[PDB]
Amino acid sequence: QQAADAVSYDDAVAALKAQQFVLEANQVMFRNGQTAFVTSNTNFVLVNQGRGTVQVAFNTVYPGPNGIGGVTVDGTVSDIKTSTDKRGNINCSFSIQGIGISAQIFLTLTNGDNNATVTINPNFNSNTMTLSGSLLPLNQSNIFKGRSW
Amino acid sequence: QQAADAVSYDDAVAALKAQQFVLEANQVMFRNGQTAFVTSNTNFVLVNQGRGTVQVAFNTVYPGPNGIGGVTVDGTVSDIKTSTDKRGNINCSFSIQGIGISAQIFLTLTNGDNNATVTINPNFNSNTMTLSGSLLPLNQSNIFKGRSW
Amino acid sequence: QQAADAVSYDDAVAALKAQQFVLEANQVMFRNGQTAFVTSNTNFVLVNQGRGTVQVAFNTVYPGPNGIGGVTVDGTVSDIKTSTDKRGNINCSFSIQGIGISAQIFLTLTNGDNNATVTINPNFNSNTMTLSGSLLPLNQSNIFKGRSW
Ligand SMILES: [Mg+2]
Ligand SMILES: [Mg+2]
Ligand SMILES: [Mg+2]
Repeated sequence: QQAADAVSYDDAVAALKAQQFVLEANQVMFRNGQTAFVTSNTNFVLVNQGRGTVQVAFNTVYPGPNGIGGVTVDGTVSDIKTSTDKRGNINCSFSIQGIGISAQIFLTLTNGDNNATVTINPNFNSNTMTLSGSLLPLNQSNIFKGRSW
Repeated sequence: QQAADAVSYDDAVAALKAQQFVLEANQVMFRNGQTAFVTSNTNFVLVNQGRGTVQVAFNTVYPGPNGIGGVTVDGTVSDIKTSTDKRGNINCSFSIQGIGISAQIFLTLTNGDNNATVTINPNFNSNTMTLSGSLLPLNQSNIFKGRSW
Repeated sequence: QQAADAVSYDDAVAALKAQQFVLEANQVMFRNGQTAFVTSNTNFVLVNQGRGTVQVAFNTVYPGPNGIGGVTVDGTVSDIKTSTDKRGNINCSFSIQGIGISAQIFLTLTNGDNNATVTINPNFNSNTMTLSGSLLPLNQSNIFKGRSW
């Protein structure tokens, strides 16, 4: 269990370094500390060298306008910034630019496992969405492998 | 320890399904990620079939107006919405309607234990309170058992 | 590992009770549930009897104005409020008063370890910063020991 997570962490770090990764989200996180589960099939961030896709779509039991949200941006990846601390925690940012729409992305990975948290900020208003899930190399991602891109 | 939590989870799930449960809170959670402890005797959500009671009352060392809060609503339970993911995480919402006052409730339970987080939204303003604690069947709740309702 | 944290907790509690402690922060916490790592050398709260110093300075990969912040206040400690629950969790507040500037501090310590979370609220605007890290007695703090105060 501990060795299984440690290898996943190494794989996640190598995937970030290759710029070939998918964050497959399984929950949305709310400002008050609450969470709700979401489907990974339409909640992910995929980066494959200079191209990327973010898709978010949740319709949850969290009542009211904050419990439903989403965006899709498919295009080019730019402005990659990365920092790693002495413990192996990674903080990374980048933007995905589509046609008439973009999203700014901030991703954090804690040492020891491949759970990562991502904040997605679309360009059209000041609101953002924060999700968490598994950071995977492309070849271990069912999202990546389930279609021809 | 692991088997003790697993049974508590099963008990919590059966209690939600019976609509006979109490969430006994032991902390209040703040938007900035802070917490403060609270007394369970006046910080709970009780549902017993079509009737329910929410009582929240905290007066904490968290400085300023956000560190003190509360509401009491005693009445009928309505609009129950429930969803369960493939991992056994549960997201649930409902309202408690009193006389001239109501509260909308959102409750989440993670698989493997009976710790749950609840957000309480009274009808009179847009503010909300988020607490966490133990989700219990009525017959295991000292809140339920300590008085005749 | 469990006994190592338990002793650290006892040491942290004795340090708070002596009013001789340093919280050495290693991350900043964001309202959306994100975190970013920070350097401890300029991110700490030191209390030594009636005198204290808070220094915060982070310049992180979290994009935009919320990912950079800081304050330094060096002066006197006042208005100490402390509460401890039946489980050994501690919630504490106090202010550090400098010349023309002050900060209100809220610190929480969970039983069983010396990880603590602190919120710092400078007097000049309504914004605040929340960080987490290790709560240490003065004689175990490299911050304290690295200079003559
Ligand atoms: Mg936006
Ligand atoms: Mg309200
Ligand atoms: Mg302030």
